[PDB]
Amino acid sequence: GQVRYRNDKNGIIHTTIGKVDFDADKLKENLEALLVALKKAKPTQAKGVYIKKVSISTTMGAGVAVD
RNA sequence: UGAGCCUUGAUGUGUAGGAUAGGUGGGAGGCUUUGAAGUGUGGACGCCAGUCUGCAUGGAGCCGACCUUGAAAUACCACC
Repeated sequence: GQVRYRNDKNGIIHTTIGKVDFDADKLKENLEALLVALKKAKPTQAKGVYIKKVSISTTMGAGVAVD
């Protein structure tokens, strides 16, 4: 559907993607969609590396990032 | 004995509140015989009210959005 969020003052944001029933392909497409979304807003004031760690977790799962 | 690093924990009050509300969103139920509340103790922290925990009984109960609260569960889960 639609999702919108505002990053934390500490430079980190958490986002709801959907129900974990979705498969890995859905997770990956949503991840890349939001990645491009935030890379559009990537401003000049943001120097150097931008995507540090997108720690995806769940109600009973650990938080891990991707490339 | 410093400087950090990774990991594990404890640490977080104007007060609108059942209250020592750190951003998060985890989504409405988790934790619990891998043992509950409720009781007799070691506590340090202590915004002297409250957090946590080993020991002994209990070992089946507390916490829900609950009732609010500008900011809600602090059921868990991770991140910071």
